Amino acid sequence: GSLTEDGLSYKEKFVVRSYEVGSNKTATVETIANLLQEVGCNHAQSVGFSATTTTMRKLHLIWVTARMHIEIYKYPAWGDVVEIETWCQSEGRIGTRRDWILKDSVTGEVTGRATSKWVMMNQDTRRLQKVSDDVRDEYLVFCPQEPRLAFPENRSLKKIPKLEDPAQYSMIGLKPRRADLDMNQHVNNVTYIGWVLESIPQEIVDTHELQVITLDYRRECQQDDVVDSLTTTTSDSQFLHLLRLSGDGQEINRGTTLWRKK
Amino acid sequence: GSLTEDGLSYKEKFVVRSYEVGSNKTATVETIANLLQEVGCNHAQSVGFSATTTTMRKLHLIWVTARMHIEIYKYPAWGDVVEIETWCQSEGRIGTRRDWILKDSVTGEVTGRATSKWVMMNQDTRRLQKVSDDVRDEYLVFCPQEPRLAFPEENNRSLKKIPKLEDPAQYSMIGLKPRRADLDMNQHVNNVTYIGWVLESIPQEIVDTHELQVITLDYRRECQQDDVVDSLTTTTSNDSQFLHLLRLSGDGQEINRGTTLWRKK
Ligand SMILES: CN(C)S(=O)(=O)c1cn[nH]c1
Ligand SMILES: CN(C)S(=O)(=O)c1cn[nH]c1
Repeated sequence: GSLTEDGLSYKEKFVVRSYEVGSNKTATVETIANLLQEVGCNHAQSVGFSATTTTMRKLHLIWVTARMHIEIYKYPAWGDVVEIETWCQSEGRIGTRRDWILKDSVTGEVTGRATSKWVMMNQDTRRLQKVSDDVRDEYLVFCPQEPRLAFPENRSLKKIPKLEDPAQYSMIGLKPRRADLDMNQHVNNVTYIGWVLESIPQEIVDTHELQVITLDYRRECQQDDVVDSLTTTTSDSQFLHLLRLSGDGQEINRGTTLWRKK
Repeated sequence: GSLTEDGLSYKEKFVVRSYEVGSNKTATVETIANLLQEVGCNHAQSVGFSATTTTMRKLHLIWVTARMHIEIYKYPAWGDVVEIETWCQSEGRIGTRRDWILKDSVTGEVTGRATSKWVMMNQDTRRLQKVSDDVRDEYLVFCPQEPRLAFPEENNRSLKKIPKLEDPAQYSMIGLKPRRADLDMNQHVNNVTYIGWVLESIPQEIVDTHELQVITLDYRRECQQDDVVDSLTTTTSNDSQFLHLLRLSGDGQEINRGTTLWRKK
């Protein structure tokens, strides 16, 4: 992996592994999501980050994902090489955005694209706050200043409603194991993708390919929490999703998926 | 990755990823186990398998893991490059063995080693059978003929007998269910998920103050996609040892048994 010539974006190549593929011998959406996180982390490292800036560490501030949107045209096959380009952009005082472009290394064609919105919050109180000018001049030097959108047109900005009971489908009692946690003992965001997809019926997974997924992150699931995954068909096939705590029903995530017939 | 010069073993390098590490910023045992599987799969592909031979595919036969033994001296850090060498050996008509050696690419020192015993089984009936001459002659050309053991020692931990944990267990984690990410390309539960499930009943305080040095797992039965498992652990012991058992949540049918050895950080 390396920063591009202008130092305003980062590229990395990955060879798809045997345990990273599903029944179609192609990478799952969770493997793609993991690769997006890995390339984002390598970009932050290459430009001297933790991605907390120097003023953020003093103030105990962190970037947290508010929304993630992924669109896949072709899932790479086991053994294929995928190239991913990522970059960040400031969204004024609202927060920041990280975008990605996925390409087949052999053909050079765009096989997927993703976008994510991040907000600043105090690490301890979990309270959101606007982006200060001091904590903006430090990260703007690593971002392109003219607009550069992975989704210029679109589905990434759609409003997501709250699923109403009764749900058409459900998977209950979902619990994270130690492998679902990151280096800071927080549940990895890719686990929420898996949990959302668990309530899609197996027949849909067997006859369709996931083309679009949009997730809004509302609250974190702790290590000792138990989650219920709820899905209702809103339609290609479209679904409305909701993850909530198994007991009191407190919302953790909401989302939408769009699936195409194979 | 590539076969070595003699074509009797295979090496591959991996750079440890951010999501592959735990609290110490080092690879978890599940990441190591995943890498062992990946290098084994690349070795079979390099020598023409897909690891069923031509006679095996004709008779609906497959290799299945009976026992897995891993010993880790140093877990690689996030960003470190680890080199893994793997090879197979015939164990007469009993079955086959796949061994691995893990090294730090920078220092060249052995940071870990693993061994696994595989048995031949009919894919549909799940009935075991001894290795015939026709199958043996097809895979022996890809194996070193003189002994090559990752665990040579005459009284090593890889060959120890594992007893069945007796109720009541000291610790337990109940209601464990596999999700779609725990399945392989053939919709079977990945063996690395059983490692995770075994480790779930180790108390968090032990995980926080110790590093896992050795893990031995005996595979008895496969967990289906709609099965629910209970993970049971009892301390048997500067070092801590545990006896483990995974069984079906309902009738208590055994799926796996194992042992772990942990050392103080
Ligand atoms: C791709 N998603 C899983 S995400 O946008 O939540 C993300 C990206 N880097 N870290 C989290
Ligand atoms: C390392 N283990 C998880 S294993 O020995 O069960 C194995 C190795 N390749 N496939 C399974």
